[PDB]
Amino acid sequence: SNAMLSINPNEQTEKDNYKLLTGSIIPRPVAFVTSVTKEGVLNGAPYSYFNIVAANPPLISVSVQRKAGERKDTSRNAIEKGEFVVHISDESYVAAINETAANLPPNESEIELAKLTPIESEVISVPGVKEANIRMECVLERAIPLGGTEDSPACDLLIGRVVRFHVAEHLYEKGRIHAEGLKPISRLAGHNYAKLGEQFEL
Amino acid sequence: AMLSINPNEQTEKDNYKLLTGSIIPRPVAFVTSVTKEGVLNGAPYSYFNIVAANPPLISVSVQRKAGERKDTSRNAIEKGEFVVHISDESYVAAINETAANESEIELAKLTPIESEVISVPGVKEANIRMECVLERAIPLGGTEDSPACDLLIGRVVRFHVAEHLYEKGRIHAEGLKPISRLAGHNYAKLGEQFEL
Ligand SMILES: [Cl-]
Ligand SMILES: [Cl-]
Ligand SMILES: [Cl-]
Ligand SMILES: [Cl-]
Repeated sequence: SNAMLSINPNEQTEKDNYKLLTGSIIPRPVAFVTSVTKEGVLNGAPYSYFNIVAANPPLISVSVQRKAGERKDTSRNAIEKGEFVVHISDESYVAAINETAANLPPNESEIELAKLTPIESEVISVPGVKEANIRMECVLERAIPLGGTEDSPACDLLIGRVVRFHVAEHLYEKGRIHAEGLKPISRLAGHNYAKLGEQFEL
Repeated sequence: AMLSINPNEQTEKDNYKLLTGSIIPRPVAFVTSVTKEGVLNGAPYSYFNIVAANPPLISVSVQRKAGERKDTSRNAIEKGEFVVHISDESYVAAINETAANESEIELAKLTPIESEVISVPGVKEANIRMECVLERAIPLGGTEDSPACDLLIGRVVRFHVAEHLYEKGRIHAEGLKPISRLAGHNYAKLGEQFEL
C-alpha cells in the first residue's frame, strides 16, 4: 500500500541513474534542433532535455550531452554561430526526426539524410526545416557546462533567446496553440515515445 | 500557411502564451523547500527537466514576481537543498491546491516526510521523489536589476520510488500516471506510447 524504495545514486552506475531519471521525469517534450558547422553543413538532432526558461524575453533551454568531455556538434555549432533553430516535434514528421538521431560522421547533414527541407531564417543565419509546424529562431544567450568532472563536463545547457516564432496558421487561435491540432510528441524511457494524452482542467 | 511573429513587438503575456502552448507537454515538479524559520513550502513548476545523468542533475526554472524571488528559490538558495516530487494523477488535486498564494502542505492536506540525506522534508503522497542539493541558481531574463527567473540546477542525492513502479531499474510509466502541463489551466495525462 505504500512500499517505497530508497536508492542512492552513489551506489549505482551512470546507466542506472540515467534509467531512473529518464523513466521518472516523463513525458518530456522533444526539441528538434538545427545548427550549422564552420564548413557550412546543416546539422539536426532531437533533444528531450528541453523546456521553457522564461517569457520575458522568451528563453528556452536544451541540455546537450558531451562525449567524453567534448562538445557535440549541436553545442559547438550553437556557440560558434551564436544561433540555432528549435523546432517543436510532432506526429507529422517524427519519423524523419527519428532518422536524424543516428550518428553520422561530423559535417554530414542529418537534415538531407532524413529527406527534410531547409528553410531560411529571417533574423538568424541558421536554416530550419519546413516540415515543422512551429519553429523558433534562437540566439545563444549562454552555454553552461555542467556535471561530469572539473575537467570533463557531462553536458552543456544551452539557453536560447527566441528572436522569431514561426507558427502554422491552422494551429494559431487568439494567441494560443491548438494542442490537438499540433499533435506534439514526447519522450519516455528507452526508445519509447508518447503522443499527447487526454486533457483535463483544474 | 505559416505566421511570422516577432517577440519584441508583442507583449510578455503574448510570448508567454506562445511558449506555453508550443513547448508541450511539460512534466510538473512539485517542489518542497524550507524557510529560515523552518516553515515547509511547496509549489508546482512545469519548467522542469533532466540536465544530465553524471551525476544526476535536474533543472527547475522558477519565475520571479516583479523582480523578487519566489519562496522556492529563496528557500533553495538559503538551505542549499530542496525536494523534487514527480506529479501524478493520484495527488494532482492536492498539488493544484498549493499553487495558491503559511504552509501550502498543511492547507493541501499533504503529509510531511523527513528526508534521508538533506534536511528539507518531502511529502508522502508522491510515488517518486528526489532529494536535491542546489548546484546553481542562475538568474535569467528580465533586466539586470530585475531578472525574470532563477534557473535552479539540483543534484539528486537520494531517489525514493514506489516498489510497484520499479522493475529492476526501470519505471513503469503506465503505473506512474505522470501529469503534464499544457497552456492555460490545461493538463494532460500520459499519452499513447509508441517505439522509436
Ligand atoms: Cl547541408
Ligand atoms: Cl544529447
Ligand atoms: Cl514559476
Ligand atoms: Cl527532513
